[PDB]
Amino acid sequence: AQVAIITASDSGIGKECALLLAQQGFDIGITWHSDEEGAKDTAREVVSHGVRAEIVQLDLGNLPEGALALEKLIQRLGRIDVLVNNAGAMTKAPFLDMAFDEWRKIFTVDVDGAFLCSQIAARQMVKQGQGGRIINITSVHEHTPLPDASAYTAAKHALGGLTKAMALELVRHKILVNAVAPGAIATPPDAEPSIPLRRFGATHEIASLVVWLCSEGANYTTGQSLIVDGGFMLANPQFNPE
Amino acid sequence: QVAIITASDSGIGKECALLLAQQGFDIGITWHSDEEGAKDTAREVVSHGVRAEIVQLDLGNLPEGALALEKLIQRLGRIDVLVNNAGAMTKAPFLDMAFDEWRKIFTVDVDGAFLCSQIAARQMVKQGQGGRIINITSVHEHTPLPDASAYTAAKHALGGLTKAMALELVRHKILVNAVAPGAIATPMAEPSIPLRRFGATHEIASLVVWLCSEGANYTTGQSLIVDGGFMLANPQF
Amino acid sequence: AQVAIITASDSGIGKECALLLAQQGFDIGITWHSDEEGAKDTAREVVSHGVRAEIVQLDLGNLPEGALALEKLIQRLGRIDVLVNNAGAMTKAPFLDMAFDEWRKIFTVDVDGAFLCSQIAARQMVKQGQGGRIINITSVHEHTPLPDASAYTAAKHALGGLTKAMALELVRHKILVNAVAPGAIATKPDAEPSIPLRRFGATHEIASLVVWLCSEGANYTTGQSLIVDGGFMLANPQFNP
Amino acid sequence: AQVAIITASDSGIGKECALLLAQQGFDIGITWHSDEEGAKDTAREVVSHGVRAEIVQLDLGNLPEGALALEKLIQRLGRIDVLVNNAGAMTKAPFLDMAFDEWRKIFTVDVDGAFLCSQIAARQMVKQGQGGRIINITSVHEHTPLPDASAYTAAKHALGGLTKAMALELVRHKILVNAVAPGAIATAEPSIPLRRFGATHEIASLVVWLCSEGANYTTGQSLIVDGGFMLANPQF
Ligand SMILES: [Ca+2]
Ligand SMILES: [Ca+2]
Ligand SMILES: [Ca+2]
Ligand SMILES: [Ca+2]
Repeated sequence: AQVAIITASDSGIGKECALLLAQQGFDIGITWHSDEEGAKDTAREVVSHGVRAEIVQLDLGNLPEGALALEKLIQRLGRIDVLVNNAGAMTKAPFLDMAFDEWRKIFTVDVDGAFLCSQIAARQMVKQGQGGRIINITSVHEHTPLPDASAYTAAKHALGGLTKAMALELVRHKILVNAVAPGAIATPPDAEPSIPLRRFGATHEIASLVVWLCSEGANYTTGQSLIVDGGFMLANPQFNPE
Repeated sequence: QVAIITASDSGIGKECALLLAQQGFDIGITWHSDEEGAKDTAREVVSHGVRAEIVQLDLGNLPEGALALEKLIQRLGRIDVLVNNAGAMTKAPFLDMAFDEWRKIFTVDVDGAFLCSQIAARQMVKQGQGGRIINITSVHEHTPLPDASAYTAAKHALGGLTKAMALELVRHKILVNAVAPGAIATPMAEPSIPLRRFGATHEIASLVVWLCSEGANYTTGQSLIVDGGFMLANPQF
Repeated sequence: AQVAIITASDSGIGKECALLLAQQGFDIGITWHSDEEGAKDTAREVVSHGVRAEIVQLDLGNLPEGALALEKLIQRLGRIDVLVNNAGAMTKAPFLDMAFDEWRKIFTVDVDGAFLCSQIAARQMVKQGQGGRIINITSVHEHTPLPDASAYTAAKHALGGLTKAMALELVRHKILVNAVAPGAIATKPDAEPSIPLRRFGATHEIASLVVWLCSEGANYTTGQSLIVDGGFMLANPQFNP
Repeated sequence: AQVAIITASDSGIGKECALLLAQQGFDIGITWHSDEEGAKDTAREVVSHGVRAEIVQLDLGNLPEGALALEKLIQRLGRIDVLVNNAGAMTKAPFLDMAFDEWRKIFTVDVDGAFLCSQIAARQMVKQGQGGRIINITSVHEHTPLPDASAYTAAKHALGGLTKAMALELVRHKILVNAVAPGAIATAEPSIPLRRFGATHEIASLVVWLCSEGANYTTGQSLIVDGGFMLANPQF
């Protein structure tokens, strides 16, 4: 089979990517930071689709050595064709008060892990000589700021820039690199008038685009940030309800 | 369900019609050029067990020419998907371009999509079941050509209309996006492009199909660029 | 003296660009599509700064022939160094109901005028061989939509595209082409909580940037859309007034 | 006088910002991470304009403690009205071979410094209650990649995001936050549409404009000064 690895997987977007790719016949790897039972839970659901599931701890508290877990996971699965760098929870902190270690921790978890995992995956894809795909889950805040989450905004921008740089630098290896940039996604209702579509997105509505990016139809798409946001990016003071 | 491709061609238009026919959409086609290509596409659509209906929609006769889309919607019974396909690129140096040439490029490249989108959106509102409008633009929605100022300006216009329709039609659950191709190989190495080849028509049509899927229900107001890395390239590349 | 021409001038941004450029030593041309008396008042104020002012009518209801008034104005000023294509009033019309003639009229007034004026100015700049500047007044709606003004949004996008295309195509002539994209401008503090800076902009706050774009300091700037908007573009659904 | 401080100053854009703001009558603070002699040359030229010049080392190899040099510089000048976070040199490393230490060094020098300096300046501006300006010198690579400088590209994007976040978060204090994004600056070229490198004064001139009252409605933007670099696609 092709092999897809979802890094920093969670019960939301990351789990939904794992399951939809398992249903497409990919063997799946999962990395986890602290939530081993959630990773084991997803792995059991993946195995129910008749593909392989392998998990490993990738400790974002112990970079860069901690990232060598992905090498071991690739060795166990035999190859890698797809890396999906899933986004962790949003950490907020007021700009004026934010401790330097909190600024650094948000970059460590939200960019540095994706950097190290992307480099390991890309080195394996070059070794195989069969191309590959790297898909970074970012946010609308790759593009437009939060008013109370400056580190989170800056790190999403950083992962956007890394996405473009990897796309250009790795294109020669036929490694396609893109971001999927979610808006406000419900992780299980009243209308949400602040969003043009007037609801939160579903995890499936992000994972579906990841699946398309893993299809042969996506073979001309690289260097892009594909925004799935219910119109969040269209909102401005002439729309925003008072 | 019904998908209509306006200003269809033997490239992206045909491949959208065929992939949507295979998802079980009845197909409408309008043509401004290559009627025989539209008829060939309709014959191949019918081989997939769905309906194919075609009309001329003459972009040299706007606005009255656009009423052909009302006739096509009447014949197919409804519309769920509109794909506004893009015509050929016309180049013309800026300093000496005739005003009529400038206006003709806006007529063909945005006025047609405007009128088709209004007719489709009215029908989708009447149905009450939402809909999808997909505008085929260009990388030149975003970045210029050095010798095609009218084409560039009209692609940008269609990108702005995409955003405006997306926001204005959103409470009717009509999702509006652009697919922005780079250099595509059509019936009608490239070291300059990072992937070092032209795109295939199926690599545009594939994304149009995804935008017609339930998985795309949260996607609106966007311009999805399918360009082999064209947008990444600069004088440092 | 260098010459700056402000096309489709008004008592707002266009007037303030004329007055601030007169104060930087530019002879001024003004074209008017509306408000003839305002154009004459601007001219009288410009001449107080010790430079020339010339005005013509340029009727956007008579394109293309009406644009030839700009050739007469350039002749009368002897040269052109700067063209400022000023933006007219925004027209709102619902998308589903909009008449096709309404759609086309917005493109005529908001893109086609700037196209023909830019061609005439660029031809003269090329013949002079001394470079030039074309500055298009667009809008934040070059970039983000209105909810009820699809034609205005599309036409501002079009003028943004034309800005980039002219910048690339005219670069060998050292003709620098940019857009200044205003937000909500008064034509005050804490009166507008929907905007992050909590007020409308002043005409001076647009014209000041136009003045900078006409300075030698701006000689490396081309192809850009410089947004002056009190943070309008930042006001996503998570902005709290 | 109003006070402008140039952080991570150099003999190019940083010096020219200091000189052109001194001409407008700003007292000047200079921090240096490299080229101490250049910071002293800048100060010498600044005082010719009849304003104060104060210099400190701000060591980006010693963060976060090193950033407290900016608190000392503000104390010496009495206030701050303008912070210009100047950009250091571009560092390249191939993506597949890049060490984690190289990635981290580039984020330390190209983002973390600007973050800590911006926080210190913004706190002072809030304490004063008189508004202020923060101007980040980024790059065209805030927007478009290098093909062989992925860390530099990511870090410039990061600083672009921080610029937007600070613009929105600090707006109630009337602290205006923008980036100036240079192309290729000299400190004929047929790869660049205008066929030359930019001059340091063609960047500093825009920074001076952003420090004027006419710029009082500009916040959250990245103003690209690049000779058309961004327009040059595979069709140029
Ligand atoms: Ca379970
Ligand atoms: Ca016929
Ligand atoms: Ca000149
Ligand atoms: Ca102040």
